[PDB]
Amino acid sequence: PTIFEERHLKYISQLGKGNFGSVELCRYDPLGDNTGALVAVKQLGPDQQRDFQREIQILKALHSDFIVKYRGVSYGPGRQSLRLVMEYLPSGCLRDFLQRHRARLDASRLLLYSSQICKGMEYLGSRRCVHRDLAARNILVESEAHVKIADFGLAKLLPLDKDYYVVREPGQSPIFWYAPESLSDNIFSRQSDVWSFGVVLYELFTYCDKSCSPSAEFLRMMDVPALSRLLELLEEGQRLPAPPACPAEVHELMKLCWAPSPQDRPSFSALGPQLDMLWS
Ligand SMILES: *CCC(=O)Nc1cccc(-c2ncnc3[nH]ccc23)c1
Repeated sequence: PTIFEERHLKYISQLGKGNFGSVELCRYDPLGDNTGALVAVKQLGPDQQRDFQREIQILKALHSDFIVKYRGVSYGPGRQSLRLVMEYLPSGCLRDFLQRHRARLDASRLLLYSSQICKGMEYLGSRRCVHRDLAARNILVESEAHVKIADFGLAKLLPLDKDYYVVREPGQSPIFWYAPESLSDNIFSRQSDVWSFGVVLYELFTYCDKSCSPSAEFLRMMDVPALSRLLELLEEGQRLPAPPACPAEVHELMKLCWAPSPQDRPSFSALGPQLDMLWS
């Protein structure tokens, strides 16, 4: 079941490109008659090949309604799985779903999305997994009221005696989703995933509008390099403003996810009942 034959994997479209690899829309068509199920296939480098096998084993060990379903692999020279096969969600990434259907998604609908992302993250933390690229662009839409965490290319497992990990090479994702410890020291933990969540929370309560986006807004508040400016601003006490018509209660939780000390930050298991008291 988990061994999908590449010959039966028929190319449809490019789903995306991010963090060295690419995701393609394929049809797993063993009958060769265009009736088979659609699946999302990821493919990629020496440390890149160790990082693909890392992504595969992590996702394969993840079993949640709020994490993209792993379907299996399409093997190659090894021991070395040529490609990773995931479930396909035709609604796609939450960022463009938000933009496409905003006139229809209200506060209640956004809190349910928040609480679902939250339980997914609480689960990932339980597996000792730190996502490191939690953004609305990396959240998928299963149905109108069901979202899932995706893109585990930069995900890492935490050692049993360690609750944080330091990355050698700099960040390549948009800088605005990182915590001040990730920016200044490349330190990552479930606490740096919590900072990122409050940014996802900001994203939901803007419907990912490009004009007031995390990138567009720092651009206004900001010779000094653009990374050191955000470091300067965040350490001083500056934060993204309350999104247009955002409830005062949702915004306060955003600023707590944005506590400057990472130990002070609320956990995901702590975030959930608070998002669940605001209903849906
Ligand atoms: C909306 C922009 C974006 O990031 N789209 C994106 C990139 C890569 C893959 C997907 C994708 N779409 C649908 N089902 C998927 N399953 C796994 C990954 C999927 C979307």
